[PDB]
Amino acid sequence: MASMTGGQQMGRGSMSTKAIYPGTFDPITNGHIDIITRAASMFDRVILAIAASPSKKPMFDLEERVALATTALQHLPNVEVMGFSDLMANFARAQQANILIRGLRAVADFEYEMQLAHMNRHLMPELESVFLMPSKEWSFISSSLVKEVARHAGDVTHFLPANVHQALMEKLK
Amino acid sequence: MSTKAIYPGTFDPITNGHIDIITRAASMFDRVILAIAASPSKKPMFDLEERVALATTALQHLPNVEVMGFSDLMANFARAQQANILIRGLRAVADFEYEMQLAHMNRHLMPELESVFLMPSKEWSFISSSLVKEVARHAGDVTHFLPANVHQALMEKLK
Repeated sequence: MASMTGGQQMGRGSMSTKAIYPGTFDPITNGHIDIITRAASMFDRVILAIAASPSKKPMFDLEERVALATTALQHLPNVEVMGFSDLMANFARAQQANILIRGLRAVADFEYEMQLAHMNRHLMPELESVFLMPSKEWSFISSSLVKEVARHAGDVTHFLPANVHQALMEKLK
Repeated sequence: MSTKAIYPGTFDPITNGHIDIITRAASMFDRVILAIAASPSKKPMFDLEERVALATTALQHLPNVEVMGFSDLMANFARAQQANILIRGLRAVADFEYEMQLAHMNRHLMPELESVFLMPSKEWSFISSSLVKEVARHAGDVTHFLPANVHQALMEKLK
């Protein structure tokens, strides 16, 4: 019925889904891999969007971050990895995505998450934020914590894919 | 291939906030069931039949949404309905805690079910069934927070 209407997103059944999952991923952990695996099971396509210029200087440069994640996720066919240097809402719009994936780890973050989601609604009304809890196995890990344990020689093999674990050891002398 | 999601709740009664969540969900999943708890441990104002009837009407305009009562383990229902997604609205910080606990248990009981969370639109961010009833019980205006069919039914229940 294209001669009459192109179609709206709401009230008319299911629509193609394309999600972005933004972060610094410095470096990508098993917790990140789980979140995107879950997301990619339920949406048509997923972009892991890696932040080029985080406020805090990252251990891995953008090129490195994008390379490690590309490797770690290459077994997911509906996933692509990209760097971006923009508001997450701008990137979503440029990428014609309609879903924004957020990992929801802690209570401390809930308010902040809701508030970002309100801002993103304001910026891009057609973008829906979707919140996944991390698996219990990855509930206490973060890029930051893994780096700091690794720095002081703790075992973090259980928390990273092999490519990332190797790149991390190289960074730490 | 197909996605089919359950949005469970007590829906006593369904509000504009619940309606917003399920509209958003039905745009992203092929099918959505509104799963209404038959026997909530605290007796509801509306019985199950009333809850289902109000919700059916409220959501009639959404083609890929079905409203159902259930009285079993959510994992058993999801399995019975061949659902692979569970939707929850996430309004309060207090809910997040409890919901994260149930989600973990649900992962133990049914690994193949993914739990997904939506935040309420800003408009609906402070409403709940419980609040709206409390306000309406003392004649406060709650026309803004309910669909007509539900509003009338609530007025009838209070008179």
